[PDB]
Amino acid sequence: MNIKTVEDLFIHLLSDTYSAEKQLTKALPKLARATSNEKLSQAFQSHLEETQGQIERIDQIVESESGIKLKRMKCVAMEGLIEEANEVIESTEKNEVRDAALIAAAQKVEHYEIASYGTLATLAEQLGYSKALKLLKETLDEEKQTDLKLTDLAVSNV
Amino acid sequence: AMNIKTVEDLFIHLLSDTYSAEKQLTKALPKLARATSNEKLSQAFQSHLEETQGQIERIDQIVESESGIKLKRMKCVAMEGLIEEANEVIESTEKNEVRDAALIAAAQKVEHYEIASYGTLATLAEQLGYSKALKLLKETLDEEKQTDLKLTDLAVSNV
Ligand SMILES: [Mg+2]
Ligand SMILES: [Mg+2]
Ligand SMILES: [Mg+2]
Ligand SMILES: [Mg+2]
Repeated sequence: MNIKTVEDLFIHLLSDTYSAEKQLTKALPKLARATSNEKLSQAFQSHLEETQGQIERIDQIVESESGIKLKRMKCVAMEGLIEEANEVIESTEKNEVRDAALIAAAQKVEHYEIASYGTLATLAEQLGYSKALKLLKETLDEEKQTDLKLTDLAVSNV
Repeated sequence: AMNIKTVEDLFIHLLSDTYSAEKQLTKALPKLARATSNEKLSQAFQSHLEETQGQIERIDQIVESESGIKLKRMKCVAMEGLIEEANEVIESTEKNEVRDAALIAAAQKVEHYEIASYGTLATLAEQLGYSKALKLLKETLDEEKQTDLKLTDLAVSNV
């Protein structure tokens, strides 16, 4: 993290979010397998497909602006969120308690992303990145809908 | 490490995690308030501290409201990492609007970690029939969403 300008901050956070999404796609298959509820399992599989589209949006964002260039880095916060989900799996039997706990872990993941994309959209707008702003808002709305979905599942987990 | 056999245990685990997260956050907020030269953001950080104080008191009230809600001493590692990131922001920037932007971002990741946690706690409280916890948790949740919104206002106002 070496950041002097708003443009450097945008690149830094976009690079972070990019790493977070790639990590999350690696983890989602196991989350889908670890759940006993098939509706929740399919929500994890749907969320994987959506995350693929979101990573594609980042590529398009990079293409859209000269001097947007991603840095290779590991998003450590996402790394820890994913490990906490894996600790849930390790600490439970495959039942409705695991399900409740996996939804909770995944909503922290989604909320980390909701924050990140909200910030990215604000900064894109500030920097005059019009195409990027459009694409970032598309992801942000999807992240919000996924979280809502997960809440509906947590509530009908009774 | 964690051991969760029942919905009751899960709720205790997460309540305990959140309680640690809030205590850690109060330790961090004073430095965040000093680290910004923008007065409005500085004020938001001091307001957030006083608000978090009241949120910890709600958790004590939640704990008194139901027997067999007993908190476990644990360190919330996610909040620890989010606070570490805010501190790295301070060391990696000059004291200016760029720092402010980056601190607001770090603080919104904190708020959203708490929005998620409280949303889950309110769900499980309802399921468990902890009526008093439910209203307390919903109150904190509402405040957390307002704080995130105030921070968005400041993010956009940093232009
Ligand atoms: Mg995503
Ligand atoms: Mg997501
Ligand atoms: Mg709080
Ligand atoms: Mg908070």
